[PDB]
Amino acid sequence: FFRNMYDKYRDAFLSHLNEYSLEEEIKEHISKYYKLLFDYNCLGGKNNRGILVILIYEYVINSSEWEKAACLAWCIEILQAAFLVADDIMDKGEMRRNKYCWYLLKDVETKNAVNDVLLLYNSIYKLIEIYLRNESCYVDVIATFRDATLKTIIGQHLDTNIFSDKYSIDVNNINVPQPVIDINMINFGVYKNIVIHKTAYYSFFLPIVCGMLLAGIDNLIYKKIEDISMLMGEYFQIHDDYLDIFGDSTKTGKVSDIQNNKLTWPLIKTFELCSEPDKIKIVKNYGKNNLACVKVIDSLYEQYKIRKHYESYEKAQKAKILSAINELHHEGIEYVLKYLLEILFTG
Amino acid sequence: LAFFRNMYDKYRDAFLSHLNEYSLEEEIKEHISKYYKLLFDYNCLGGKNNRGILVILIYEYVKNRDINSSEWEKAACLAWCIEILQAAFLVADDIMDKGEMRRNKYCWYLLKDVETKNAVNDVLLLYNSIYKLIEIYLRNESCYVDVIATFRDATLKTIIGQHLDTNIFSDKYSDAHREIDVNNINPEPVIDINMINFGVYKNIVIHKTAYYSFFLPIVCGMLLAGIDNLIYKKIEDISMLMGEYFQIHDDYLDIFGDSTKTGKVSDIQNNKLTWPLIKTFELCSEPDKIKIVKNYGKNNLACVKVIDSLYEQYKIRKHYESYEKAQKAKILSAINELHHEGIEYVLKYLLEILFTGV
Ligand SMILES: CCCCCCCCOc1cccc(COc2ccc(S(=O)(=O)N3CCOCC3)cc2C(=O)O)c1
Ligand SMILES: CCCCCCCCOc1cccc(COc2ccc(S(=O)(=O)N3CCOCC3)cc2C(=O)O)c1
Repeated sequence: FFRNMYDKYRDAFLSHLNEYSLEEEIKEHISKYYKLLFDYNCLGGKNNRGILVILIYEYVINSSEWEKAACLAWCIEILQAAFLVADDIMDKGEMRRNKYCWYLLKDVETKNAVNDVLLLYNSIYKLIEIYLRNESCYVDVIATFRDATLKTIIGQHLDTNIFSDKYSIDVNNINVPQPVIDINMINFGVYKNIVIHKTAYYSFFLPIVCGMLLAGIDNLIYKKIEDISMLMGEYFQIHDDYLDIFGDSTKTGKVSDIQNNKLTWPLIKTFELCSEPDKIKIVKNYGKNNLACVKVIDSLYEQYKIRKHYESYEKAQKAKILSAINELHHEGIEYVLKYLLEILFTG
Repeated sequence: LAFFRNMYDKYRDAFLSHLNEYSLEEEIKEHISKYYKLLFDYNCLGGKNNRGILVILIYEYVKNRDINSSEWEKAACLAWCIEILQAAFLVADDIMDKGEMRRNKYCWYLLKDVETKNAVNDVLLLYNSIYKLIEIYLRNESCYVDVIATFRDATLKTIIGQHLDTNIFSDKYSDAHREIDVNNINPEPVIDINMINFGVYKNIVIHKTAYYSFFLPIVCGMLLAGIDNLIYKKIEDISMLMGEYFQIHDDYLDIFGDSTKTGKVSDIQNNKLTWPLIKTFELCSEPDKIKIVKNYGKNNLACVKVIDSLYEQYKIRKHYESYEKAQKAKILSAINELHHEGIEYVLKYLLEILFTGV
């Protein structure tokens, strides 16, 4: 029920900037721009990560305590915003949450979007200071945001570069630019490395740890939660990979993995199932901004019944996660994680 | 400078060691370490290192005292942390400003093995590495929290300064009555004569430069040395003056500087509010203001030449020499009123070596 406190946190941060030694008119331009940056990119999502903080906190309460908990929830949503803006610059996105990517806007462009990624990212730490500077968990909380972010950056790095010629640097080459798949990297082990780092830590481990830290939980439970977070991050990204091909942009709110030369679960599954001749077709057709090329890939995914293989992967993983959840021996958190698991795809 | 510079590898390796702890396949670990070693080396080294040196000197001279090797380790860590921050800012600035050369070599984002997509991700990595390093070295110090807060707050001011530098002439600031159009993705850029004044310039330049280049390094050194104290406000005022003095000289170099000497090649074609522009605008004739308006902020070399010829025509170079003398004196005047021999000594030496380093 933390949707109502958004304005407070936004305004707290905008107030900080408003204290700057700047002319009044300039300050007006600043608040106008940054009010839009926050609203445009922090709102519209399922808010799964934010809600997770609130639920964990509650199940591990006066209105002053909620203020801290909800601050941390919105801090994770602001992190999510920073990530999506950056991710859309990097992957040249078109749409995100059913509207134009921030960086594509003529009043914004790549140059502002880059600066804005940093602003959103830093605003998180200023908010945590404002609301949590006097909590004993303060240092641990900022360290958790920091470390999860580091993992995400490394995951994003691998996702971006896994098929590049440097993973198969020339500091004198600024002239000769071509995306190709590298068959050696088309396997589940590599994929899990990538997805766990890119997704699991900030989407699951972080929000859960925030709730627990603030609740006053060193304790061996933190390790168990790290392990469950990994299973969930993988479950989550594979489902994201599945929708990229077999979903409607109307539901996902975003437009392209194939033409973007991404290592995805459907590519890895197809690759392990298909004939040698189709391995050659994939190589020849993947990662090409060309209609005929992506259609070839689409057809292979249908040919090799990827829908069916996802349907049964989902079953096995959901059972493996439920089994890891039961071994936590904490009634409250177990409930939250089972609930999260149900609500994952819809919010 | 020698000691500080010899400590580089230690701090880089400590951060790389942290990434090497990640649960990744050995082969991936080796690609990671190779890429990131280069990111740090390429972008962290070859600067003047004024900001890092400033941490080291302030740390030492805040108070004549015995300082052991373990204490130095922590001061050199903070010194390299500000050099890493400078590395992050310059990779980002070169993306945003369409840089071509930085420190006499290709901008990181231009490398075909890197590109904008990696550079953006690399800005965030460099930036986050600072805090990991401060944790590795200072997490047990009482000033730990204050030190990360100072990095954070300086960075926030720098982002706002960069925002203004990039947008001061933009449609959204000029046409302040109209909201940002979130449905327009298909980019008409001109100066806004209303913004062409020293008042706006100082706002921009103090936020974009002064806080991270002077205030931050000094405050780091003093925090670490063990020092609410009302002196901070006086060092903040000195920093603002030093930041203005440093940025105006930078504006000078952008257009009158020798690229082989400065190591970089765009303010005019980027439509920036610069000191040379403000100075010409307040001295030139009416017809020349209309010429500035028509030619400024365009990529066409012939358009830039028009602006450059005006700066030659109005002897802007020489006006700079005059500003330099007056400002250096105003800064020395504020320094001598600080009443702290040790810090005054570092700042005076700083003032002397600003533009050449060392
Ligand atoms: C050069 C590349 C380096 C990049 C620099 C580091 C920053 C990139 O870090 C990365 C990495 C990968 C993806 C992303 C984002 O992709 C996502 C989109 C939607 C969702 S969602 O389902 O929650 N969805 C969206 C609305 O939220 C509610 C429902 C979740 C993610 C995710 O990140 O999990 C962000
Ligand atoms: C990481 C977060 C990204 C978002 C924050 C703003 C985006 C970056 O935009 C920003 C912002 C601030 C500064 C900058 C860079 O401007 C500078 C270039 C060189 C020098 S230098 O001659 O000393 N340099 C240092 C080493 O000596 C070699 C010469 C000084 C500055 C300065 O302006 O101080 C670019």
